[PDB]
Amino acid sequence: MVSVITSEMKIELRMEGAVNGHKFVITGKGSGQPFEGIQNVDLTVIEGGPLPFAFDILTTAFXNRVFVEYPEEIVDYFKQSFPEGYSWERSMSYEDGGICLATNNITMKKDGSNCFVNEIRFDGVNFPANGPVMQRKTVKWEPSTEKMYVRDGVLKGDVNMALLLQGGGHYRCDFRTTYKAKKVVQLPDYHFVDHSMEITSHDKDYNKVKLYEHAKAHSGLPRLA
Amino acid sequence: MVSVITSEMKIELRMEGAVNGHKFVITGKGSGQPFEGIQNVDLTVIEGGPLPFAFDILTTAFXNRVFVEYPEEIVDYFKQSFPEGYSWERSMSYEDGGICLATNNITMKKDGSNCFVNEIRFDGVNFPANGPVMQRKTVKWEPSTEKMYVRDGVLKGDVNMALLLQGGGHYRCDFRTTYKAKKVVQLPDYHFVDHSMEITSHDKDYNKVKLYEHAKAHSGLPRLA
Ligand code: NA
Ligand code: NA
Repeated sequence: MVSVITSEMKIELRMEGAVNGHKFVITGKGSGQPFEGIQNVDLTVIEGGPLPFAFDILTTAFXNRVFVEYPEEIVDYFKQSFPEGYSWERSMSYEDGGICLATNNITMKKDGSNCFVNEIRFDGVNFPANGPVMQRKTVKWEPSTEKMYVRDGVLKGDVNMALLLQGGGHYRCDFRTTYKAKKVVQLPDYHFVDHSMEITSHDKDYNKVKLYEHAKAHSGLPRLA
Repeated sequence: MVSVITSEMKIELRMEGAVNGHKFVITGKGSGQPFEGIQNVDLTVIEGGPLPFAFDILTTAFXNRVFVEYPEEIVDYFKQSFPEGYSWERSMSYEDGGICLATNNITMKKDGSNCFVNEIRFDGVNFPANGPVMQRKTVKWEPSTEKMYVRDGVLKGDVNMALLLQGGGHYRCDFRTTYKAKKVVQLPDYHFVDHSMEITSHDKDYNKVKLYEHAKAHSGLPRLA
């Protein structure tokens, strides 16, 4: 089918949400290279700053699976979905009972430009007052490998995530995402997407945050050594 | 420190367990190449055959993390632990509420030979009568990437697993393992172990099953494309 993805594409986003009842609004602008699976975004907290929780819990909601280097042999559910786009829904379950849900509706900017528009909602509850999220003791998310599999004509992606904590040790979170193209696209076989996402720059209270992600799809380890 | 691992090592195992109250005993003999991360095992059900449940649920308990190609830059918790050895404990939680727990105590054969002895216990409950486990509708486990991280001076490994089902679709299971060396060893930083395990031969009722696994450790996707 016909793809409208180009090598250099812009990003605009707006996230509205609440974590333990604390409301916030964050906007962002960036750019990426969909075929190389790399992207950058500059974020600004416009309401609710200074955030009382670890900024790291929000970052995977900001940096869209269109920014993944998919090899020719693996069906690319994401790049096929444009210009109409796709949406995603995710649950992020932390080992201490804290839980976040997020959604993103990803479409093209109405002016016809090479720009993805992201409408994000983010909500979190049951974070303990003395946990690493509320005490802001996280350093970064480790790299990860998301497992992609078709279910009910849509694509699911599950990933074991871990936040490295200040002073050592990790804080685990299980992600379950459901991706839904806005038109019929070819469905992929079971596959993997390796990710490496990091905050590359931030101000003291995380009102200004710069994010970078590199992601690449694969079919796992071949049986022969 | 001093490693006693050699390029060709033998395997002997005995699993005793129960799934939905059905008791069974299975023994196995095999061989592997620890540095190449590949191994084979020939299994025989000696009690409880024909098994009424999918043989696939047992296979990751049989095909020992010593059979992983660890690069020099990543600390190998497993190879350091010998000759004393190590044990593991695992929970395997299926999306339909079925759950299995397994343990393996891994030591060297008492005759001084280059042979790993595995004492395995396996227990499963709450599998629905019409699910793919009790109806034996599984095809294989997909390849996977296990996430390794230190916790309380021991090593944990978590992995999103999926059984491909007869007729298509996947049946998800979350593994949580805790590995415990029988002596002080150097602890690794956060890392990954890709696995690809498959039944290469079996008889009609799975009383005789041949298993092969290839596993290789890594540190995830580098940030630069
Ligand atoms: Na070989
Ligand atoms: Na680059």
